[PDB]
Amino acid sequence: SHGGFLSCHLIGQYPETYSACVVRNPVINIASMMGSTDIPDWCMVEAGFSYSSDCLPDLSVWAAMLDKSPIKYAPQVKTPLLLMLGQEDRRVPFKQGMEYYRVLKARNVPVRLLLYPKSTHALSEVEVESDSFMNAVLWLCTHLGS
Amino acid sequence: EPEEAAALYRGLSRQPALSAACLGPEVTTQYGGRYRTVHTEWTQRDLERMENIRFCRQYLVFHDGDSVVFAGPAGNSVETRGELLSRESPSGTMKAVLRKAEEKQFLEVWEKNRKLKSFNLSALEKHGPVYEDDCFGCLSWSHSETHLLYVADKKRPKAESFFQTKALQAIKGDQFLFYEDWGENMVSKSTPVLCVLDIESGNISVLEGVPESVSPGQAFWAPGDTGVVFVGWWHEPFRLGIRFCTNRRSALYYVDLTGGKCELLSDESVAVTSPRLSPDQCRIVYLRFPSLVPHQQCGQLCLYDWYTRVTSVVVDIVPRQLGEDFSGIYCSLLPLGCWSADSQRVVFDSPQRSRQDLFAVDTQMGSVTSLTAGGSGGSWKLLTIDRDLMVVQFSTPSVPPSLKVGFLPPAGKEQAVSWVSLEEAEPFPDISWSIRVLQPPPQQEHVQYAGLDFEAILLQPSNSPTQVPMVVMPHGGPHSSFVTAWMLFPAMLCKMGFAVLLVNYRGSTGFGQDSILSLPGNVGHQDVKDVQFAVEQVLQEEHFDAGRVALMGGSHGGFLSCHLIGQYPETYSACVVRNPVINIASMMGSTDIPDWCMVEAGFSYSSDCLPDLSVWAAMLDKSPIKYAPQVKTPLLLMLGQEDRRVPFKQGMEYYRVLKARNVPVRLLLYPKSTHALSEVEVESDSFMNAVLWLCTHLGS
Amino acid sequence: EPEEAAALYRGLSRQPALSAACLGPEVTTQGGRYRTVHTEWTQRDLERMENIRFCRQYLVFHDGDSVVFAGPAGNSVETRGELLSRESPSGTMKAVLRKAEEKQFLEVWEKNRKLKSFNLSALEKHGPVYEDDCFGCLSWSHSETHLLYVADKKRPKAESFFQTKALQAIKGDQFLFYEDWGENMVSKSTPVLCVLDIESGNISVLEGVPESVSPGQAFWAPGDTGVVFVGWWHEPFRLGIRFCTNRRSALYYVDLTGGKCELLSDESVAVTSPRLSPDQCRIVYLRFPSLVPHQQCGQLCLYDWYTRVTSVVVDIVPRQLGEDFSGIYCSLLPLGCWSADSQRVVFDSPQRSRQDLFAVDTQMGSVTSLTAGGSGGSWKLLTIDRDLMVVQFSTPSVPPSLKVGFLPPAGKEQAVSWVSLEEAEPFPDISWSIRVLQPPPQQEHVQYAGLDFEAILLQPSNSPTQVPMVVMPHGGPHSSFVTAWMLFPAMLCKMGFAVLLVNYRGSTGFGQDSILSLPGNVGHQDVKDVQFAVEQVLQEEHFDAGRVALMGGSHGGFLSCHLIGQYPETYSACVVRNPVINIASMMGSTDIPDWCMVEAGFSYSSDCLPDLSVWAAMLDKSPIKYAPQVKTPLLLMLGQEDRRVPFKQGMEYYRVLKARNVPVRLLLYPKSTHALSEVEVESDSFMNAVLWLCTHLGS
Amino acid sequence: DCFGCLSWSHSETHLLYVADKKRPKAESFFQTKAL
Amino acid sequence: EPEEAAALYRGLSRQPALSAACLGPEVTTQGGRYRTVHTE
Repeated sequence: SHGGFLSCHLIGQYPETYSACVVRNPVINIASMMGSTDIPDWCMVEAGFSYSSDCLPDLSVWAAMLDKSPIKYAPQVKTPLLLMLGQEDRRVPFKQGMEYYRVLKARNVPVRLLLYPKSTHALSEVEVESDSFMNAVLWLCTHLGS
Repeated sequence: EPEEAAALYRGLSRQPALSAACLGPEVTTQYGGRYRTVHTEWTQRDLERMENIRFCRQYLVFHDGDSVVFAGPAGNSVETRGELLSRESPSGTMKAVLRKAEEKQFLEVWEKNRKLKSFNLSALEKHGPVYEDDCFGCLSWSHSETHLLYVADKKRPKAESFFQTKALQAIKGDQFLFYEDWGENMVSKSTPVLCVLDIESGNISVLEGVPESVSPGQAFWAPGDTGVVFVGWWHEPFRLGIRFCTNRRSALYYVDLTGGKCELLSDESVAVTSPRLSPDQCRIVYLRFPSLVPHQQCGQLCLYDWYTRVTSVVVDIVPRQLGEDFSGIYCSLLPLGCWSADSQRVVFDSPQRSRQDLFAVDTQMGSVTSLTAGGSGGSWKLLTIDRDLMVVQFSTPSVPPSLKVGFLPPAGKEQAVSWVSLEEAEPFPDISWSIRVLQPPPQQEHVQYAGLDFEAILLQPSNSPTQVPMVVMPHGGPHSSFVTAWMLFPAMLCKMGFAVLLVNYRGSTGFGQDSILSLPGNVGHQDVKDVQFAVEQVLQEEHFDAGRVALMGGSHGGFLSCHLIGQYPETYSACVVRNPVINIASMMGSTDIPDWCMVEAGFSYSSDCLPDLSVWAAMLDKSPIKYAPQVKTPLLLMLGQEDRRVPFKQGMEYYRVLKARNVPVRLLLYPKSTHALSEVEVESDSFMNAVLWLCTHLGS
Repeated sequence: EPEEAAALYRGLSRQPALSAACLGPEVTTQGGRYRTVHTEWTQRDLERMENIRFCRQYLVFHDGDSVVFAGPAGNSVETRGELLSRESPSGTMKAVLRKAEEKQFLEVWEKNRKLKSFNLSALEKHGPVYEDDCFGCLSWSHSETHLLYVADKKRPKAESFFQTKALQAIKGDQFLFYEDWGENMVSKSTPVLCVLDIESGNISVLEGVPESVSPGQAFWAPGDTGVVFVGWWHEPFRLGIRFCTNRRSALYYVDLTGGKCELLSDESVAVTSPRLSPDQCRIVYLRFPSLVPHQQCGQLCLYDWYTRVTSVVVDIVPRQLGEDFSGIYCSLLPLGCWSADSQRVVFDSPQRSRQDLFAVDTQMGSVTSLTAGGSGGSWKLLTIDRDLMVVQFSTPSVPPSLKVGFLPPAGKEQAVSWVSLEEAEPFPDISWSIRVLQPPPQQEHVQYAGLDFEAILLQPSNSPTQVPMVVMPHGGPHSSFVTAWMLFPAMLCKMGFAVLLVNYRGSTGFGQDSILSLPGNVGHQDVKDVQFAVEQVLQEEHFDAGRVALMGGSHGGFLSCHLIGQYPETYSACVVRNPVINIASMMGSTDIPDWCMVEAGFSYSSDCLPDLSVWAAMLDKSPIKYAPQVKTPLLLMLGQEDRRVPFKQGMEYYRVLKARNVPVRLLLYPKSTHALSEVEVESDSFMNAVLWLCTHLGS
Repeated sequence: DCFGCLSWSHSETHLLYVADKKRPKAESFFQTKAL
Repeated sequence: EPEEAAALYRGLSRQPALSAACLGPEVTTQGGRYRTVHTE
């Protein structure tokens, strides 16, 4: 999630350092995630603005949010990526990872997407947790080695 | 009273609606004279179990040459259940029905009074579920009546988990992969394929030769049963919604049964649709759209000669108005039977201003003749034509749909057509409807296109009392129109004492190509002023209370209503919207048609698009959430969870803003509903809630 | 090979069967006239393993006295959910009842739309609606403003003693015993008559029915002043009415306002099927004078509504009346039987081994046969309305067909012209014949002398000296084999077998004297009759006497057990379904205990107690006595959920045979009744039987 | 964890917990009644 | 009254019934020893 956030920055700004990446429910666009989320005050505080009940869009606020999003460095990514998302997520919508996947796919870079029809932010089910861990292990073993 | 309105809604909802009609084989008698049978399918709403029921009816037509001597019923209505597809043989002896009865799908062949064959498609394990939608689904008979052709979902490899236990060829870890679907109302419809079934031996074959980057649909057998001609839709780099959009890349392909590469029968740079074969199996006619910017526009009628392999244009784009009765082709789908007996004329229908008429075009020399001109109005619709016998339906705002048959006269006398009724409908004599033409003032006139005007439809009670409340509603689209057809809700509102206004602003279909290309770029400040001008002009007529005006909308109508109540707070006293668009900027990321917002905002859409700060500024300027603080009108909201076109978070943001502003609002949320809100229970609930909301704030 | 047999069965089971037919309203043109015929068909579908029902419609052009043209007017439309259906007398509206947990809805249709729909479950006025033929009905009022039907009576709510309630049901009566009517009538204890008002939707249950009777087959009285119904006595006990006509019944008439009912017939006998005249002045019904046999000759009784006089039209035929009539053996009259003149009644009944159509004049009391002559065949009257008759025809070589005709005036009814509507493709490799057999004087009955019987023989037409034969006697024991279309005898004749159908003494269609002969001495007379028939058939030098098998069911299984017990070396194989093995043990557990007493020769009474002589006679009649001498292969097929004949009889027979080390194969179907009518179990049983016969005899 | 609890009284005669609030019953306009 | 009988039956049925019992392994301490009994 938020670590995935950091991950989406790390391959964006330092393309040649890392050889693989695995993220779960990342944050891609802060500006879009503001409207469809259960904690809108997380966006303002992290971006540097003060949250209030009466809040309306502003061009400066939108510019600040779009400056810090990891989707800005998307065209420079060249690392293989594995995405894992769940539909029934209220903390972070699954459309952020979908937008990142679309942008990367349009650039012809390897990427693998997994989508769980009934899963929350935690992905805390015995079947899905084991499946995701096995997929991550196989991906890391394949792209790096034994 | 709520009980009075519930009884009124129950009475108006029992009118059946016609779905399809077909003509049977011709039978001659020993004494003399011939007759035919017409099979019609109707649908109705039943509130006792809250379901849509479908039934079939038969009619009998006695004709002597080129005139209809007699017409009557031939039985009772028979209710059917669980029938997906049906197609009668070209000769008429056999009928193929695809039905569902966990659930499984069966393909059945009927001849006379017995069922010859039945095939279980699930057990044979050759493909997936069969497509039954209009855009892809089809069921075609071979010219020898020995094979069947349909479209089915492609089969996916089996999958399993890493920890599955086996008793002592499925790939492991791939059971949660992502497969893209086509969008709204097309869930889990990733990739279709063409399947051919042999009636004699019951063998299913999946054709090979379709390009790997296209999806096939609307396939039909080539002349001589040598191959299959289909329409391929491009699905790379990713798919876009096709529910109400005709601007998706397409091409015409012809493939062989043996295999090999597929040929191209049309240009691949534009969109084509609806290929129809001539009864003499020598020519093909189809619809071609020259641009991909708008989601609805004028089309062209293209002709392809099979043996000569030369393509020509029959009907071309109409800029403003060609003649006094024709304005262009705005129908995406041609009727299943359109060719005449001579195989030289094509019969179709398309809106013309606020009407809908039937047109016939000569293929040898492009000339369009209107079959139904003059009169007060009405909306005709063609259902089928076979051996110069046309079956049509007719309705107005005052009468429910009817049924009629007629004979197409020879060339040069097509204006004189005699219609014989088959099933009349009882009219409502207390509803009056009229058409008013409106000219925009010079200040709000487009620079590129000048002289354009629009119009509206006014529904008022005949029993005139000095104070009549009004309800104003603009259409969705934004490339769509109101024709003078039968609409349930405007009829119900006019029976409670209201007067209804239906505005067709600039940008609607049926007025020419120049009206289509005017709304792109400038959305949110041109049509709003047009609607306001219409409302202001109508109020000059007496017996209209200016203090009681309500507003109704949906989707793009919700967009217009949000803009109207944000810009003119004091005019309207109540507003009802369904699934509105509130923030264009946020809707860009989460939607199945991302090109719509870009095109409407004035920016060209391209793949691999990147956000730009200039683009976001323009999008936020046209959104109706900008005028949210200065809103003081009671509002009713209606939303659905399972909506792929317009997410339900937009209405929630608007609701939160208005709630923080301490403004009386009401929110109704349907846990399982798409953009249509078409389920009987939810539709009745929403209509009843809207009626009870409008009566309280305005009056009885 | 099993594949060939499966393919042949799949081919033969593709023939649809006709269920009902009705005539629509008359339409005139500017000056020919025509009308429509609506027919209901049913068929077996092995892919879904279900019986499918569909509707078809035909079109008839007539000049008034003759049929000019007739042809189809559409395609076949499959329906699902309809239980009852009835068209208005004028033909405008139609009333349907359908099920869709599941609930029942009553729908009223007009033209191309559904006028009304009522949810009978929600009103909570009665229970489920009766859809059977015994009690079920659906009648329109003459004014076409009310509807009448029969529904289960409502029971008080029940509750347990330990029930928790949030901070009018009796506690402890949720497990009481309610007596049902018997086989195929589970949870059908007591019905009531319900009237529905279409205009307002009210439902009212009539009052005035006697508390000791069950009403059924009700129809509106002339003038819509009341309801005329048939009451069945259900005290002290309830006896099964399935395939039984010897049940006490009476005709009653009750007003709508609510009052004491009246009697329109004698209460000491059985009556059935009241039918009202088109001019609403006369009623005809079937009367059975005795309650000893379960099937017998009836008589036609006429009642005049205004003069209140009862008379007899058709009387009981002892042996034979004329040469074409032998009495009335049909329990149910057709829904439309009266002619336009309201002076003649048309019905169908079996005569010897063939079924024919008869017209009877109400005044003169003379019976005329419309379909006399010819080689054979079975006719069945589906409907008559305004002198237009829709009938069905079939033989052992052809599947059922459909025909229409006009009833000619009085005195010229022999010349009837039939116009075909839907022909059926014949099978030209099947030959069928009728052979008349006279019993020898040694086994001739004492009271009745000169009685003979006859059999039906099916053989391949193409003659190739070694042809296996299969013998099957009918059930009943008061039932008959007619020359109609039967699926299994046709299947057997296509595999090289020759089938013999035996109608022994005691079967219907031969007179009242033949029926009364079998009571009192069942077990030795019919066995000897069947054996004599088999020997006489085998006398000809065309069949192989070494290879003879047999089939049976219910009473046929009883006869087959007796035959293999008494003549062990004659037959090489045997297939039996739901047999009767021990009458004495059957007495305790059965829904028709009077059958055992009547067949054994003792009068049945409600106050019945065991006696040693009665049990000794019952054990003497039973075939279990001859079990130790059986040496033939045997196949048993039983249904666990059977009320008519418990499967413990077949189990005891199986155990006795198993202890003796004789080959035997047993199949038990857990959820099937006495009929074994489900598609899956029926196909499985037929395939098992044909494979067993092929294995133990040959190809 | 945030809302849920189960508490014993000191006298050990009463129990305290937290439960969802009850909402009024609702129905549709076209509902048939057992009259 | 039915209520009194129902209450008395509810009171009398509260008594449990012993289905099974078994003995566990022996444990010694630094110097008594003990063991456990598991009852169903």
